[PDB]
Amino acid sequence: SHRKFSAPRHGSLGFLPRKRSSRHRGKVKSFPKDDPSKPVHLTAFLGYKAGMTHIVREVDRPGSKVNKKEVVEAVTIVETPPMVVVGIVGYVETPRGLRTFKTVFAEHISDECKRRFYKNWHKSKKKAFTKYCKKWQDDAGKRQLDKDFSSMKKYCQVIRVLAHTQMRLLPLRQKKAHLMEIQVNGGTVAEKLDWARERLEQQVPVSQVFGQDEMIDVIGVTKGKGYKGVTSRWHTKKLPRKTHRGLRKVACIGAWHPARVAFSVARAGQKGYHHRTEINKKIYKIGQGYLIKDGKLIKNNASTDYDLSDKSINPLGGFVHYGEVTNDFVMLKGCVVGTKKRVLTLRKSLLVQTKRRALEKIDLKFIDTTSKFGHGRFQTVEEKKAFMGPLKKD
RNA sequence: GGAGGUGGAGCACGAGCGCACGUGUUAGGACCCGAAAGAUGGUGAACUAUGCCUGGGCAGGGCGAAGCCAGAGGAAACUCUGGUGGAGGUCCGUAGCGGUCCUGACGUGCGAAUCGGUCGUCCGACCUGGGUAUAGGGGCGAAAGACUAAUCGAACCAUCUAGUAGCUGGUUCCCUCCAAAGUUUCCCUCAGGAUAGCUGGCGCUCUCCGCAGUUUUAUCCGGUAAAGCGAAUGAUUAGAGG
RNA sequence: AGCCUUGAAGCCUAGGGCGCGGGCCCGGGUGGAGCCGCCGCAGGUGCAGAUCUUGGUGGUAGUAGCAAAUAUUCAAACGAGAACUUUGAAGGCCGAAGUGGAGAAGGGUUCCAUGUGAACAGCAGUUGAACAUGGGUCAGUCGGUCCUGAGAGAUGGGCGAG
RNA sequence: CCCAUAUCCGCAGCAGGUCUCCAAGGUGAACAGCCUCUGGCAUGUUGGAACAAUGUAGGUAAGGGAAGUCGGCAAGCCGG
RNA sequence: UUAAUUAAAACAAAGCAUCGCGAAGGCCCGCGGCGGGUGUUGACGCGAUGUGAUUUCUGCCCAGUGCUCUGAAUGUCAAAGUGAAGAAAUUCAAUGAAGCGCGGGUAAACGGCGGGAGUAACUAUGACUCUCUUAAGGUAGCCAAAUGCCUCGUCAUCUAAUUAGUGACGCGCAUGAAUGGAUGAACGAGAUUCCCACUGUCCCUACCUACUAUCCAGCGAAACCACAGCCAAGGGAACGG
RNA sequence: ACAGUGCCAGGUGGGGAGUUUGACUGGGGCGGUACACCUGUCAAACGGUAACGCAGGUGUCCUAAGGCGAGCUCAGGGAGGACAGAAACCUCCCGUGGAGCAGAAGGGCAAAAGCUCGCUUGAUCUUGAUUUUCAGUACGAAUACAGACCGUGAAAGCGGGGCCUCACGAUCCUUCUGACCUUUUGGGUUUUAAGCAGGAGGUGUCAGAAAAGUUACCACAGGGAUAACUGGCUUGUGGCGGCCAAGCGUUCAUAGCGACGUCGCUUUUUGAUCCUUCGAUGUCGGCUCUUCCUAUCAUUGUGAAGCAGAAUUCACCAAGCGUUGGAUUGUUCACCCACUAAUAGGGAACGUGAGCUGGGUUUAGACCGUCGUGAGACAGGUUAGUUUUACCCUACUGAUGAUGUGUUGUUGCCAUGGUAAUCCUGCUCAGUACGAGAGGAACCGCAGGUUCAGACAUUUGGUGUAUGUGCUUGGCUGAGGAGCCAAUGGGGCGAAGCUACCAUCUGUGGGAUUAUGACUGAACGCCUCUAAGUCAGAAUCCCGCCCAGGCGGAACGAUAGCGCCGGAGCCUCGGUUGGCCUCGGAUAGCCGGUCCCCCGCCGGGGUCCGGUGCGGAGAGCCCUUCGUCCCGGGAAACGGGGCGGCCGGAAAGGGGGCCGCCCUCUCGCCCGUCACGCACCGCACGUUCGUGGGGAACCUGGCGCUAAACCAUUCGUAGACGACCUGCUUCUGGGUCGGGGUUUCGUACGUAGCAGAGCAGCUGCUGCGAUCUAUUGAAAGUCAGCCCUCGACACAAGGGUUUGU
Ligand SMILES: [Mg+2]
Ligand SMILES: [Mg+2]
Ligand SMILES: [Mg+2]
Ligand SMILES: [Mg+2]
Ligand SMILES: [Mg+2]
Ligand SMILES: [Mg+2]
Ligand SMILES: [Mg+2]
Ligand SMILES: [Mg+2]
Ligand SMILES: [Mg+2]
Ligand SMILES: [Mg+2]
Ligand SMILES: [Mg+2]
Ligand SMILES: [Mg+2]
Ligand SMILES: [Mg+2]
Ligand SMILES: [Mg+2]
Ligand SMILES: [Mg+2]
Ligand SMILES: [Mg+2]
Ligand SMILES: [Mg+2]
Ligand SMILES: [Mg+2]
Ligand SMILES: [Mg+2]
Ligand SMILES: [Mg+2]
Ligand SMILES: [Mg+2]
Ligand SMILES: [Mg+2]
Ligand SMILES: [Mg+2]
Ligand SMILES: [Mg+2]
Ligand SMILES: [Mg+2]
Ligand SMILES: [Mg+2]
Ligand SMILES: [Mg+2]
Ligand SMILES: [Mg+2]
Ligand SMILES: [Mg+2]
Ligand SMILES: [Mg+2]
Ligand SMILES: [Mg+2]
Ligand SMILES: [Mg+2]
Ligand SMILES: [Mg+2]
Ligand SMILES: [Mg+2]
Ligand SMILES: [Mg+2]
Ligand SMILES: [Mg+2]
Ligand SMILES: [Mg+2]
Ligand SMILES: [Mg+2]
Ligand SMILES: [Mg+2]
Ligand SMILES: [Mg+2]
Ligand SMILES: [Mg+2]
Ligand SMILES: [Mg+2]
Ligand SMILES: [Mg+2]
Ligand SMILES: [Mg+2]
Ligand SMILES: [Mg+2]
Ligand SMILES: [Mg+2]
Ligand SMILES: [Mg+2]
Ligand SMILES: [Mg+2]
Ligand SMILES: [Mg+2]
Ligand SMILES: [Mg+2]
Ligand SMILES: [Mg+2]
Ligand SMILES: [Mg+2]
Ligand SMILES: [Mg+2]
Ligand SMILES: [Mg+2]
Ligand SMILES: [Mg+2]
Ligand SMILES: [Mg+2]
Ligand SMILES: [Mg+2]
Ligand SMILES: [Mg+2]
Ligand SMILES: [Mg+2]
Ligand SMILES: [Mg+2]
Ligand SMILES: [Mg+2]
Ligand SMILES: [Mg+2]
Ligand SMILES: [Mg+2]
Ligand SMILES: [Mg+2]
Ligand SMILES: [Mg+2]
Ligand SMILES: [Mg+2]
Ligand SMILES: [Mg+2]
Ligand SMILES: [Mg+2]
Ligand SMILES: [Mg+2]
Ligand SMILES: [Mg+2]
Ligand SMILES: [Mg+2]
Ligand SMILES: [Mg+2]
Ligand SMILES: [Mg+2]
Ligand SMILES: [Mg+2]
Ligand SMILES: [Mg+2]
Ligand SMILES: [Mg+2]
Ligand SMILES: [Mg+2]
Ligand SMILES: [Mg+2]
Ligand SMILES: [Mg+2]
Ligand SMILES: [Mg+2]
Ligand SMILES: [Mg+2]
Ligand SMILES: [Mg+2]
Ligand SMILES: [Mg+2]
Ligand SMILES: [Mg+2]
Ligand SMILES: [Mg+2]
Ligand SMILES: [Mg+2]
Ligand SMILES: [Mg+2]
Ligand SMILES: [Mg+2]
Repeated sequence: SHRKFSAPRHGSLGFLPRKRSSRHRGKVKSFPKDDPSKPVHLTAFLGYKAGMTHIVREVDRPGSKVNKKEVVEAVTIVETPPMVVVGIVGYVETPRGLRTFKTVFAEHISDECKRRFYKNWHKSKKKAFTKYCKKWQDDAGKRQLDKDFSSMKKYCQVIRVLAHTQMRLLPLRQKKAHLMEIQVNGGTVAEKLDWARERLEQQVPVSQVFGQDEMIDVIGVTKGKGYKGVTSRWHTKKLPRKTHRGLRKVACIGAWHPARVAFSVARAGQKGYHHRTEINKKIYKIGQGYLIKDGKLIKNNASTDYDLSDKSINPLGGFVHYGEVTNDFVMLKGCVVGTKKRVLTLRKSLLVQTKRRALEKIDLKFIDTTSKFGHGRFQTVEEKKAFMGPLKKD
């Protein structure tokens, strides 16, 4: 018989199966559709979730209750040291879909990238690309590369660059770089290859990919949470306290007929560590990394037009469980998937951004840099010392 | 003794007895296993029920009965106030005894009734050891058909006894031939029998005229289909002429 | 005038065959002492079942489980072997209505010494209330013994087939 | 000799049952509970490593305060 | 108090009221007797019942069924005895124990305790009247009560809203007087309603601890099993592995 | 002389014993009797034929209503006759039975079978046969006779009951009647008793026991032959929907409704039935959770109104998304309160008890009412009443993994499967359109929210055994200090982590189209959204975005006794027995040339000419194999065979053609001349693709390569275990300790104090004293999963198992 009172089902069947992701680094499932009339540009990037904070800005929203007024907004800090292009991969459109046509690699590949090619770097002899790299040094090999580059011009329709991160500049334990294809959108196929060929072994800073006030998508793997029951995995109603044999369950997992449990019924199992794509996360700031100019370390990348204090984005005591952000970073509005240190794929939007929220221009008045390791109450150590005064340590 | 009818499991020139084999029906344990029951004679009150005999046991508190002392009041009766006193099938509560709820634990348990918290009572119609008495259509019951050795709306043990079962289950090698019925009547008959029918087997009396789930030719029988209702019975519409 | 220690019955056999079949024959192996053909006689004479009887074995399955009562750690000794035995030292618990010291009923040698580590003690054990070989309970005065208790129970007598 | 979370009865070294005697300090009304001395024991028929779900047993919870449920069941408040 | 699903409103109880009995007796046991229990007793006792403290009250009915009392006045009435017929067996008559019939008593014995119509100067009711009628025709009380079908009765109160609760009403299917009626302090691990307080019961879930589960070494069962084990429809012993 | 006892006799005697307490039956019970009979019908023209089928009857009645004879004629009607009339009695006429014959009905009957008289007892005695039911038994009833006695009639005759079809009863026992009856046991007489034959006493459950209840304290043997669920057939009832059109709607049938009638659909109602299940399918409701239907309440896109606007009603495509919080009740159902866009209706074994709960129903205790003598009963109330098992298979959820790609790794494609966003409010439009007024919109834009989904912890909150740091109770270590125990002693605050619409962030684009509105346009000289053709078109659908990623591919790196190129054989697996190396397409039209003309980066259009049952044909084309020899003739000579280079190929990429070479042949093809070869004596598996695929090996030359994976260790971005993410010598690495930062609590011990309420002792001093001030934002902790050090210390160049085209 029909269920007495209507109610929406718990959870979305569009995110099934609720299993551990097969990839740790978020995969770009769909790159932006190429527009041949735009200049050659890259469409994605890799960053690492440093941590969260909040900022003060004045909203510019005509007809809104917060028009001309200051608001406090949470933001996620993603460290984005420049990537290094090391290879090109070309694709051919076939009636069975894009097929990898040809891959070319640069002559020199840093050991961070090579670590990606091994399961035990300690035990290996580091022989990767030791014989390929010779193709760039002899006339017979060189004449074979430009033919490979010429073939990719005749036949390939999609061009991507194999860029990798620079793990030596991060505060992390890992030394193995994250390597990913990035589609080269823009001009003709020939213009894509000349642009990509010129940038082999070169560095591509995040600013060259993304801009201020741009809406982007973050792709990553959520925080794993292990085996979970239906109450926590699916958010079903807890049964009454009197229930015998447990109340953190779904009471009826199906009807007599069909004589099977259906795929649409909440069950226990893995929670978290799911691949997810989130869209429309606005870029609030592309902060510049530390520079040594005239013997001085310039690090006031957390200063604003309305706050001239020389402080970095790092909070007192550093980003908890992450470290210190000393490279370029992207300040995203809101929260993103993953743990601290999680590698996050930054991708340009697949949509046309014509909305007041999407077009709004961000102007920061303040960036909170108090300690997150507790209830921090000082923005800077200079401010803390001036308030507290001398201590017994002094 | 005769004549003529009628009842008999008769005579009318024997066919029986003895033995053996088969089949069928029965009486017996009765093809095998299966009741709930009933009867006789015995063993149990080490559990529990109840009476009796002789022993043991039950913190700390609350309330504050009668009696008594003092002070005040009063003409008397007596009254008021403060103490003392320590009653009670009295109250909170431990040991003990019990077992309300969680409808908790457990539910192939630690346990064939237990465990946790929470609970009832806790000087009495109180709790308990041992001795002793009541024994099965009997006991004992502050009464629930309770208890009477994990057994109780009649214990347990052996025998009668292989109790009876129109009811359930089973019923053991091969080939060959033939091959049903669920219908009639009677039955406290309706899940069963007896009875006729349907089957099989053994033959025997003949044969190389008789018979037939058939037609033909003759000849009867019938009251359904249809038809009729300006024909009987019954029902029924409309005008018309007297 | 059957077969048989020059190998009976039984049992096994990707051996050769026979018969529509019930079955049977022969070859090979194992076995070690009896057995079969034909004419008759006799029967406690043929199994797939009966929640059949008795015995054996599976999958489940190296699975459920070995979770009630706060708790162990260090060093050494013996030893083939040590989370579990002994000693020493720590840290804990029962907390005088005890996890202390003694009895009644019941048990019946479980008591004590030495030995074993087969089986048992639902892991292990160098240990045990297990197994083995030997010991151990001393009374005028502590109980029984005697008294009578509720009660049981002869004789006389009565009843009674007994 | 045991006299009982192992010498007895429950098939067993069974969280059950089974009659008694003696009875320290502190707190406290107290043979209550909590800690300790005398005496006793080795966590109750095993250990190691983890710290998922679901349990069993304990706790805490903003704002509301029975709207839950057959029912305030459960817990909670009160407490000398 | 139902050991082991019911702890209760059930049982008991003091109180109350009946009933039998003066011992060669009442009540009871026993196969049996100069047998036995009450009874080491004696009506302020023993035996058999009902109700269930106190308070207040306990109405009418003896026709029915019981129980009980009186009996030669006296219908029926066994054996035995008496008389007559007959050869006797036998038959017939007369007589007439208890018990039944007959007549009283008795309900704190089992139990029971009506129907129809008309009627007051608006309407409604109908104190009043008529009538049929039984052994009485339900009195004092009480009630949609643990008792009322219709029924979630009607009115009021309690809520925003109440098949719940409480107070009223009462032609009450089918209330009612020791088959006890009405009450009422204290008491209840008894049933029910509301309120304050409290709170994770809930909105709406989260986190933490211990023991498991978990993995490992050792050790290690049991239930159950035709063969088994992916579905849709079909047909089919009318829902197929 | 009674109590008393022994033995008989009568009464009483559920205290106790034994036993019974029918059958049929759309379950049983209650109700009926279809249980023994009879008539009509069913019944299908012999007979027979069932149902709790239909319409009825029977357990009697008759001294005549039996028997005979005779004589008459009935119901009804018409017409006449004093009282007399509708109806009394008399008369005449008609009268086929329309009357009567005991009764139910059917049949039969007119000088009779009816009515009336006269005489009577054939309703008597007796043996057989027969018919009906049937078994060819009994009874009952009936039919023909036969033998006696009779009645009646003049007689023929008729009659042994009723005009025919019903009206009834075994054995045993009792009673009566009959005989010059038999027996009555050793004989005789006599009473008695028993026999034989015929009646009666009765069994209606009628082929014939002698028979009351209750069980909820219940029991056994069974039954799915049989009820209480689901399911199945059916669909009366319930629900929903059409058709006709009398009316309603002021007018007007059909905007919206719709009588009298009628046709359907559904199985979310109840029935009917009894097919499955009684060696058990857990029986109401709620809770929880998913899914599906549409008969659509809301929302999107629409059509019609008795649509001015607003509001509403009818209808279409339509199930994408929603459809709520509560008081009373066990409730389903209902009723109300409140909010809402709306508060639609249903299925899934009346979804869902090894998912729960157990309020109700439905055991055992107990109360009330009614009923019963009672035990007891009650779709009447009330209260208390044990909810068992998963470790098996599958399904499902997650986790390792498996084939096979030579091994291994990085980066990737996507076949397939899933899939998602949703509704409302405010502002503006606008007090505008519309409207007399009242009232009163909409599209575009802007700002928010609801429901849902996916995350996340900067902030606020929650937790907190960091057992971090204070406070604090009882006890314990002689005290101080420092601590511990009280199953987390209690409590304040609290890091990290986890976590809350209880904080924060984010949630998207196309295509074909449905309904509908249209274009052009015939059919059908007009018209027409339709017939051919064409356009716009949506919470629908499909795709995208997003989640997974195949016994599915790809590119690229590195490849340890192994890779590449260049002899005999041996095993094993099979199949096969020439090749076609390509326009695009139309089919009411095609193909090939022609370029002479027009365009274009040699190709397109035109013209012109040829073919078209395609012959520049798949009905086709190419290749064709017996070999060699001698010498001729045609054909080649621009020729055949054999090492270096350049154009060219990517959807799954060419051992094609062409330029050189140094060579090598004038033989290859056709027709002839000339002979030869194992000619194996008629015969199968012959004849290739075939140096086929795969596997071991054995060689024998050249050119080349010297890896990873897994374990172990470590990490914590991960986690039940596996798995997953990481590190393991660049004078560099991680580790440990130390230091610094951050952060929590809140100011340490000691020491000093002329601070301290007081008290004690000594003559102002010294003691005891909770607490107070300074030292002292002090002390203590702080990554175990916080940040930075490069200070100290050691360690680190390792170990095991595998893998080859
Ligand atoms: Mg619904
Ligand atoms: Mg429960
Ligand atoms: Mg923080
Ligand atoms: Mg016979
Ligand atoms: Mg026999
Ligand atoms: Mg009997
Ligand atoms: Mg005793
Ligand atoms: Mg008391
Ligand atoms: Mg008390
Ligand atoms: Mg329980
Ligand atoms: Mg369990
Ligand atoms: Mg007593
Ligand atoms: Mg007795
Ligand atoms: Mg009873
Ligand atoms: Mg037998
Ligand atoms: Mg037997
Ligand atoms: Mg039978
Ligand atoms: Mg009979
Ligand atoms: Mg049968
Ligand atoms: Mg006929
Ligand atoms: Mg006809
Ligand atoms: Mg074999
Ligand atoms: Mg021998
Ligand atoms: Mg024998
Ligand atoms: Mg067998
Ligand atoms: Mg295990
Ligand atoms: Mg244990
Ligand atoms: Mg002791
Ligand atoms: Mg001792
Ligand atoms: Mg062991
Ligand atoms: Mg010993
Ligand atoms: Mg004696
Ligand atoms: Mg423990
Ligand atoms: Mg231990
Ligand atoms: Mg033990
Ligand atoms: Mg709260
Ligand atoms: Mg609060
Ligand atoms: Mg409520
Ligand atoms: Mg509710
Ligand atoms: Mg409570
Ligand atoms: Mg009980
Ligand atoms: Mg109980
Ligand atoms: Mg009485
Ligand atoms: Mg009275
Ligand atoms: Mg009377
Ligand atoms: Mg009455
Ligand atoms: Mg009254
Ligand atoms: Mg009252
Ligand atoms: Mg009331
Ligand atoms: Mg309420
Ligand atoms: Mg009464
Ligand atoms: Mg193990
Ligand atoms: Mg099956
Ligand atoms: Mg009696
Ligand atoms: Mg009886
Ligand atoms: Mg019957
Ligand atoms: Mg016929
Ligand atoms: Mg005549
Ligand atoms: Mg005659
Ligand atoms: Mg006659
Ligand atoms: Mg004589
Ligand atoms: Mg009962
Ligand atoms: Mg019943
Ligand atoms: Mg059936
Ligand atoms: Mg049904
Ligand atoms: Mg009209
Ligand atoms: Mg049938
Ligand atoms: Mg079954
Ligand atoms: Mg089931
Ligand atoms: Mg079952
Ligand atoms: Mg529709
Ligand atoms: Mg159901
Ligand atoms: Mg189920
Ligand atoms: Mg259940
Ligand atoms: Mg209940
Ligand atoms: Mg009951
Ligand atoms: Mg009565
Ligand atoms: Mg206007
Ligand atoms: Mg927080
Ligand atoms: Mg926190
Ligand atoms: Mg101290
Ligand atoms: Mg303790
Ligand atoms: Mg706190
Ligand atoms: Mg906090
Ligand atoms: Mg159209
Ligand atoms: Mg279109
Ligand atoms: Mg469109
Ligand atoms: Mg071949």
